[PDB]
Order: sequence, then C-alpha cells, then structure tokens
Amino acid sequence: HTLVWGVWVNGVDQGDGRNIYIRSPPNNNPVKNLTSPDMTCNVDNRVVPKSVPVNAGDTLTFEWYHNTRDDDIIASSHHGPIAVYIAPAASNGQGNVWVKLFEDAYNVTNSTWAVDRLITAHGQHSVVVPHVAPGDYLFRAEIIALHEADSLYSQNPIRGAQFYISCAQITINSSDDSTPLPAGVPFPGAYTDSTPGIQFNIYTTPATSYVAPPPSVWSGALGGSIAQVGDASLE
Ligand SMILES: OC[C@H]1O[C@@H](O[C@H]2[C@H](O)[C@@H](O)[C@H](O[C@H]3[C@H](O)[C@@H](O)[C@H](O)O[C@@H]3CO)O[C@@H]2CO)[C@H](O)[C@@H](O)[C@@H]1O
Ligand SMILES: OC[C@H]1O[C@@H](O[C@H]2[C@H](O)[C@@H](O)[C@H](O[C@H]3[C@H](O)[C@@H](O)[C@H](O)O[C@@H]3CO)O[C@@H]2CO)[C@H](O)[C@@H](O)[C@@H]1O
Ligand SMILES: [Cl-]
Ligand SMILES: [Cu+2]
Repeated sequence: HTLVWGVWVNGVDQGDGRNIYIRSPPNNNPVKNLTSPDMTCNVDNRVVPKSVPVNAGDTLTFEWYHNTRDDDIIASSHHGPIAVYIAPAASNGQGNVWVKLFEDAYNVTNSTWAVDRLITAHGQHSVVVPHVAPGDYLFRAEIIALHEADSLYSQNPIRGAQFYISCAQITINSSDDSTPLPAGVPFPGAYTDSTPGIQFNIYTTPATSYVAPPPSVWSGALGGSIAQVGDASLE
C-alpha cells in the first residue's frame, strides 16, 4: 500500500503533486485485475491540472510514501520489482503506447528486491529522461508486490500480484529526439495470467529465479537508480 507524493527534477523537489501533476487514485490500495481499465493509470485516470517541465537527460525522481511523506514507504512484506514506462499524453495511456524505461527486480549482488531498496532510499527511484520528441508524456511508475502472487487473482481474488501504479504528467521541453519513441504495449493487456513474473511464489521459489514481466527495457532508455536523491527532512 503505497502512493507517489511528488517528483524531483535534478535533485530539486517539484513539491506535492497529488491530484496536481500526479493522477492520484483515492487511496493506496493495489490494482490486481490484469484486464481492468485500472491497470493503465490506477483507478482515477484523468487529466490533472499541471505537467512537470523537464529536459532530455534530466534525472526524474519519483517519491513514494505509505501514509505520510517519508514514512515507512511500503510494508516490508511487499517484496517485488519496480518498472517505469512512458507514453505520449494524448493517448491517455490507451492503445499500444507504453514503452519501458526501467526495470529492477531482484539484485543477486545485494540479495535484495527493488522494493526493499526503495524503502532504504526513502521512497525514491529515478530515470534519466529519454531523448524523445518534445511534448507531453505520462510516466507510469509501477511497483509489483509479490507477497500473495503464488495465486493468480483470476483464481483467488483475495490474492494475486499487487500493482501500485502512478501516472505523472511530464512535459519534455528540450530534446534532440535522437531516440524517437516507438509503439509500445497496452495496459491493460501486456500482463496476462501466463506472463512470466506475474504468478510467483516468493516462499518456495528462489528470488534468483525470478523473471520480471516483459516487455524488455527499450533500447532508447538511458538508465536509472533506486537511491535517495533529495532529503525531504531538510524542507
Ligand atoms: O494479512 C494480509 C497482509 O496484510 C498486509 O498489510 C496490509 C493490510 O492488509 C491492509 O489492510 C493495510 O491497509 C491500510 C493501509 O496500509 C493504510 O495506509 C490505509 O490508510 O488503510 C488501509 C486499510 O486499513 O495495508 C497493509 C500494508 O501496509 C501485510 O503487509 C502483509 O504481510 C499481510 O500478508
Ligand atoms: O536493473 C536490473 C534489472 O535489469 C533487467 O534487465 C534490463 C536492464 O535493466 C536494462 O538496462 C536493459 O537495457 C538494455 C536494452 O534492453 C537494450 O535494447 C539496449 O541496447 O542495451 C541495454 C543495456 O543496458 O534491458 C534489460 C532487459 O529488460 C532485468 O530483467 C532484471 O532482472 C534486473 O533486476
Ligand atoms: Cl496486502
Ligand atoms: Cu499493501
């Protein structure tokens, strides 16, 4: 159970974005139905009044929280991967539009899931803004909590992989467009009951064997991190 509070751009806090530049849902409950319209941008997908200005190459940091800013972030039980996708904003997230910019699942070197490291990072993970066409975009940050994912939601709706999905409205101003954004995958649609990484038993299957759901990270993606960029406590 987690939400995005706001974003940072090059280590500068853009301020509380909830219902302003984040298409915030009404609460921190997960989406679990893989065929739900709620898989696009969570349960209240609508245009919000602001879009955060960035340039290509900026570090864009998402900041998550549980109940209040800079708290425990997400229950430690919620082990799983983190991904970020981008789509042009005029799509409203509909159609074959989502391109993956970032994936982090289980780090064998550290012996930790992405969610475990997100807690240590005070809720913060970042991407480099890609060199796509200037214009308005949706950045879809997705945490998948796997503590109940041994079942399919379609078999037992009390269980299933849990999707914490947050869409930020981002405007890319300066970009040379050296990596034009291709068509991508649909949400809902990209994840199905048979997709690798959706049904996974963390109690019985080693995390060293986990394969995160496709699609693979786009060749145009410039990277990211799970690390505290900004100190919310200094404000
Ligand atoms: O026992 C089932 C699993 O519970 C997980 O805890 C979650 C609770 O089930 C859920 O009711 C609670 O929801 C809170 C939410 O955290 C809070 O932010 C909001 O204000 O109210 C909600 C409803 O009361 O969330 C927790 C997770 O934070 C355990 O983490 C898990 O191990 C356990 O299997
Ligand atoms: O962050 C670690 C996670 O990595 C996942 O693999 C993706 C990498 O994160 C991503 O950097 C890489 O990007 C490739 C790109 O696919 C390719 O087209 C381009 O030309 O070169 C890049 C090399 O940096 O993509 C991979 C696959 O999506 C793992 O899936 C995950 O287990 C791990 O935690
Ligand atoms: Cl839960
Ligand atoms: Cu939860």
